Amino acid sequence: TTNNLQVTYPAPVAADGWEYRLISTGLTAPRSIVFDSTGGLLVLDAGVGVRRLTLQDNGGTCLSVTANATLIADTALNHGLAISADGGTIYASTVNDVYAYTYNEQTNTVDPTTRRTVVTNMTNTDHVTRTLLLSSRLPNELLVSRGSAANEDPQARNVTSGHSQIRAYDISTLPPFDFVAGTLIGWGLRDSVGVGENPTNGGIWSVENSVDDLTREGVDVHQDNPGEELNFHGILGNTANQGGNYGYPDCYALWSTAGFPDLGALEVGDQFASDNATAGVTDATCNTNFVDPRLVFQAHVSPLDIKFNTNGTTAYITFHGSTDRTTPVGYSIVSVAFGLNGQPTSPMDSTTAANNILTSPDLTQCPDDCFTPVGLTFDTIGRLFFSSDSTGEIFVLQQS
Ligand SMILES: *[C@@H]1O[C@H](CO)[C@@H](O[C@@H]2O[C@H](CO)[C@@H](O[C@@H]3O[C@H](CO)[C@@H](O)[C@H](O)[C@@H]3O)[C@H](O)[C@H]2NC(C)=O)[C@H](O)[C@H]1NC(C)=O
Ligand SMILES: *[C@@H]1O[C@H](CO)[C@@H](O[C@@H]2O[C@H](CO)[C@@H](O)[C@H](O)[C@H]2NC(C)=O)[C@H](O)[C@H]1NC(C)=O
Ligand SMILES: *[C@@H]1O[C@H](CO)[C@@H](O)[C@H](O)[C@H]1NC(C)=O
Ligand SMILES: *[C@@H]1O[C@H](CO)[C@@H](O)[C@H](O)[C@H]1NC(C)=O
Ligand SMILES: *[C@@H]1O[C@H](CO)[C@@H](O)[C@H](O)[C@H]1NC(C)=O
Ligand SMILES: [Ca+2]
Repeated sequence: TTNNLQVTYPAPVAADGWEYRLISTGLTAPRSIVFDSTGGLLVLDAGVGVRRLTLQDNGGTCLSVTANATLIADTALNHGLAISADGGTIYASTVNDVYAYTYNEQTNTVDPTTRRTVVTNMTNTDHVTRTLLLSSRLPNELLVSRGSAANEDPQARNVTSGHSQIRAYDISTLPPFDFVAGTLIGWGLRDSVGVGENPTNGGIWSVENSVDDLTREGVDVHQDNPGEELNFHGILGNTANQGGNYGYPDCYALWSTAGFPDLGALEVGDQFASDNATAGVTDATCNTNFVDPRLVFQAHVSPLDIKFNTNGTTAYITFHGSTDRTTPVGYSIVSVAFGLNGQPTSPMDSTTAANNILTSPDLTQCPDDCFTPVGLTFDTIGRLFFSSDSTGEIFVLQQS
């Protein structure tokens, strides 16, 4: 490599058979990342806009950033970033709007005047990120995620508010869509920041940042509950397993049974009534009217992205890390094994489905001396790249 970048905190530990390298540093707050057609890495640097890193590639993890330009300067862009399959359009989001920009791959420039607003009316308080995903199987379909306005948001009970949900938009048909004009992929999703497509079948998957301060029969159980969730939303362009309500704010998934008041026949993975559920809602109601997660993960690990490998055998998820637990959790990259039907190989009650790929050597140091993984992407040869927003870093990760 050109440069020898090193981390400034006790370094991530790779599982056996993996290796990594830090390749960019001094970014402000890097969120979503994607490759352009010319081998450049586009970085949604929150509060700055979209930056393009030029990389030199000597094979394996031997990559070096040789240059960087700001393609789009806009301080409102806070997370979401996508690029068309032909490479000629960039989509990026603010709290309120999803913009499309023409991207000139001959120059590697974007003319600001080319900006059009494709989706709008998304603004709300608290969860302000708007994850963008373009389908591979249906390349005209743009998915957009949008969280709650508060930890327990009552407007998430009203589907027309557009809070706590994922929408799909046919961009080929485009005066922006209104947020709630899109096909409904899911609602009752508090903050499903990570959304991905499994190539095995085009199955749509999201990962949930579930509720804080969880009380159960008035007892505080927030330390180990509720679960973070892997949720399944069917395939794009069909309604099976899609558009349902995944619980929030009425129902939450169970991670840890021990010391859980009013367990009943509840198992790991099953949802239960929130103490603050609307008048009438019970556990049976959670069981019959709301869509359960397909897997759960350790409470508060805070997943932010999910990406599958070319073959669909494995998904990789970023765990950005807990902020409210006495002993912190997350601060890792994990993988989840998937089968031929495009479902996880683990049962929905498993507590061991997340396999560690890259971890913080000592959780007691986090957040302050730990990476906080956010964005993931694959290059053309299957190498995995990821962002760490709080340390201003980009890493490459691969099997050795
Ligand atoms: C259901 O709704 C209730 C009511 O909003 C939520 O209760 C909140 O629980 C937290 C405990 O984590 C309370 O915070 C604490 O308040 C006391 C004062 O009594 C203070 O000494 C503590 O340091 C802490 O700030 C919070 O006040 C309470 N909120 C209220 C009464 O407004 C509960 O978390 C919700 N249940 C869920 C999300 O499962
Ligand atoms: C993007 O490019 C700029 C231009 O080279 C880099 O800015 C230099 O950064 C180093 C940081 O150690 C300074 O010593 C130089 O003075 C900077 N030069 C200028 C002209 O500002 C910047 O580091 C690059 N950023 C990333 C994230 O790669
Ligand atoms: C539902 O959502 C829309 C939000 O725009 C609003 O017009 C309506 O009054 C809301 N409340 C309901 C149906 O309870
Ligand atoms: C946003 O919603 C408001 C209603 O509050 C409406 O005036 C406006 O037409 C919407 N914008 C678009 C582009 O749909
Ligand atoms: C798919 O991807 C991974 C990485 O190449 C590999 O370990 C796995 O064996 C592959 N599966 C199939 C069915 O080819
Ligand atoms: Ca749920």
